[PDB]
Amino acid sequence: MIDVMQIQEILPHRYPFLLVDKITELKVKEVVLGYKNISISDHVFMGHFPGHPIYPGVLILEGMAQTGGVLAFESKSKVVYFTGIDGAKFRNPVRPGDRLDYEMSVVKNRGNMWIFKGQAFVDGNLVAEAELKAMIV
Amino acid sequence: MIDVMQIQEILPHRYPFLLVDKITELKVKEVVLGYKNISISDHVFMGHFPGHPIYPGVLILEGMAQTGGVLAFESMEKSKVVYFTGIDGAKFRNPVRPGDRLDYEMSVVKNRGNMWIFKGQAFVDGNLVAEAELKAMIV
Amino acid sequence: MIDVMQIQEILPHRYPFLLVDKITELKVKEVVLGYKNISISDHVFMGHFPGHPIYPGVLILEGMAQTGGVLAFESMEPKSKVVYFTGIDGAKFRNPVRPGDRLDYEMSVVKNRGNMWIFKGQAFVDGNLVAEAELKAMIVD
Amino acid sequence: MIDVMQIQEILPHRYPFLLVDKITELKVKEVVLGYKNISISDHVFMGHFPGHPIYPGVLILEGMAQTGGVLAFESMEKSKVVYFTGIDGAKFRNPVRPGDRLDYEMSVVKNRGNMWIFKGQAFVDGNLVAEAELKAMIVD
Amino acid sequence: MIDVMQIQEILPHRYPFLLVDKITELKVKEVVLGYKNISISDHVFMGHFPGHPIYPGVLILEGMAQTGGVLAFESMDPKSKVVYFTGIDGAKFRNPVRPGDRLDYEMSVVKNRGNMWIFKGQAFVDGNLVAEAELKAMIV
Amino acid sequence: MIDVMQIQEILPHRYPFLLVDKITELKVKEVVLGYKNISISDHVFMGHFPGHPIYPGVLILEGMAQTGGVLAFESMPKSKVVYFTGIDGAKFRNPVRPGDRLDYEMSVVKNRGNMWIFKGQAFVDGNLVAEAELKAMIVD
Repeated sequence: MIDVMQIQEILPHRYPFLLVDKITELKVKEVVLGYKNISISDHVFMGHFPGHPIYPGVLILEGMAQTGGVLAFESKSKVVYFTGIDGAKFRNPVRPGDRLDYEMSVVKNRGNMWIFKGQAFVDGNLVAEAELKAMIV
Repeated sequence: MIDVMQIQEILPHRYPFLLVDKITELKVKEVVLGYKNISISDHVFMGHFPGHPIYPGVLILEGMAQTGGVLAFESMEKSKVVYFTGIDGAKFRNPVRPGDRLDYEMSVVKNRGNMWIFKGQAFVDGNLVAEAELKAMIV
Repeated sequence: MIDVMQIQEILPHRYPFLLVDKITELKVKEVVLGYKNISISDHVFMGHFPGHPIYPGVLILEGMAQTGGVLAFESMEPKSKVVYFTGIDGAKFRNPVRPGDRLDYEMSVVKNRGNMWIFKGQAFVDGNLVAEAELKAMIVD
Repeated sequence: MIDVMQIQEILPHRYPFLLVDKITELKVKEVVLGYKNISISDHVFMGHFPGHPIYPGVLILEGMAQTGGVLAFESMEKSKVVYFTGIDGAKFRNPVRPGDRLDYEMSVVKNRGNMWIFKGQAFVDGNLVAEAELKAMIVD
Repeated sequence: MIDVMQIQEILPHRYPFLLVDKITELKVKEVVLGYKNISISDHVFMGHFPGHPIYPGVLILEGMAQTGGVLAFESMDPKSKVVYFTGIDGAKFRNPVRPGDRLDYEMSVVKNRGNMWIFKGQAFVDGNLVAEAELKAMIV
Repeated sequence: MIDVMQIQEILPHRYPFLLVDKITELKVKEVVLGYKNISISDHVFMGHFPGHPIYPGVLILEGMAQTGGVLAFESMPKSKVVYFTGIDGAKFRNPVRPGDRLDYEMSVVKNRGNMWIFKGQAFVDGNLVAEAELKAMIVD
């Protein structure tokens, strides 16, 4: 498991595009679990619907991708490029107050290429899912 | 189970100074429970310590205050204002960090006409992180 | 066709998550062309790589999506319906998009069935494909 | 008698949570005077009241605290941290508005090894706007 | 004698491009005095020189312009029109403006002809000229 | 020819006050061409007119100035600063709006030791939208 300053020692992403607050579980070459707290203190809600705050779907995918990034990196001067997303589905809205849980499993690993099954939850409710393809450089 | 759209119907506070994400429990004239999610997506961490994100204690107080605002407002048999004129015995126990759910508890210790006194506490996973008594008014 | 103030009349999106600056072409029920100007004035580059500004791929998807929104809202038989994108498929990122780039969106309708829309989307910079995806949307009241 | 950059040369606080613009007077182990310019160019007013800009009281406290931080750090003779662990008898008098120069005054009432107790006051044109007793720790 | 809330009843400008905090004096068709508080709370310092906060000269010109806007709007007998600044001449920048400074604007009418206004503008800190320019405007 | 991280090695300006995205042509001691992409992603539109995004004229001047900065820095062999002390005959023609590419053009009309005079013009699809004469000096 891994806190945000540690994440930041691994991923190059910084505010305002760092979308993982904490990694709770990490099994090398296998699976990673982490989350992002969602709050109206978040600048996105200013414009992702005045009077109706909804966490943008595409940012959930980015959060998944970033969590997968750390899993990749743990399995460190080089880069993790996500070149593909497939079968992405959004289920329910994510709102201020939700803890957005990310789950990322390795489906395939071949030299420098990684394929993940990713899912996002809020209170055990699936909200998003997708298969992400990554490359390392 | 009272969300931000509805909190903003009650408080005039807006982003970037709305410090309550949800109110979970509200017993009129008595107690209010609510919380804020703490995330690195919060601009305060940009400056409240590069390479060392810590939620500023003073904002915990303000969140407490805002929660108490809601209780105050939702307890008048509309348009008045809730002015917090005092804070006492404020104590900061442990750091609040990105990833924490910051839980507020505000109980009314005294109420007389338009004056309210609150016992306030903030928690993360059942761990006291802040406390204070808050004095409020009405217009 | 449509400038930013007009898009804002159709789309509910506002800054900081309005990712279309202009719609240049719009043929109802068929195809929409629009773009976003990419500049270091953009807050994303603060954190999407200090000393290495790269436009986040996921945001290119959302710009495609917002363009397609406009097309949909212009494409049935009133207003306040909402257009929810429920799926994205075969999304591919080709080349980095950088400050200075005009990011060109193209969205064509591949299927339309009552309240369901399916788009082929592509984004370009000087005629170079940078991203593509199939977007599924549901338009509901 | 010090300016913003020198201040950053001392506190680790940065924008958008650096609430002191300038320190006007500094007597070691004794008292510190500094101020913050208040302007609608400040992000806080966007949300601390659409159509009614009021500088949040708690930010006045933090500005006092930061000023006291400098005084604490200046009584050295490097790298330690200044933790404010308590605030008491904090009272807010008048609203602080865009256009105000917010004057901080911080005196040491007690000093005990690594613990400091300050009387803090904030002014706008010589009008008391806030006050409190601030308790500070100071560790490696 | 006019503050921010009132300023905004007149100017359409909003944060983060509202560069007047207060108007201290206004004599119709003649002169306007107002100012902006400069503080590191201001986002411009983030990038107008990390480790060296300098208030951009062009923003001083804009603040002058905005203050003249108020004077123009106030001196007029319809109601809602717009004040378009079409020109700036002999603009000179003298001294740096830094966090902590009160930036004083002064705008005098040198010419007025129907819907055209020409202003002599000056900006000060502590009575030191920091910028000046002649600004031409048109009401629409 | 000069990309945005090249600009930043040269200019000290950073976001949110770096107003050049690219330099397309640079002839030493003669002329520089570069541009800025204008988008509603830009925070200025938040406040430079709710419901009516218009790129502030004074910021066009600053973009011109920054572009001329690079030219100057590229045309003499160390580190020093480029201070713009004057702007003259500045004229604003048409509004600049989200979606426009804002084209800068800076020619040297005079050069004497440490002093530069530029003729500057800004274009959007070949239409002049602003122009001015910029005076600059180079210091420690």
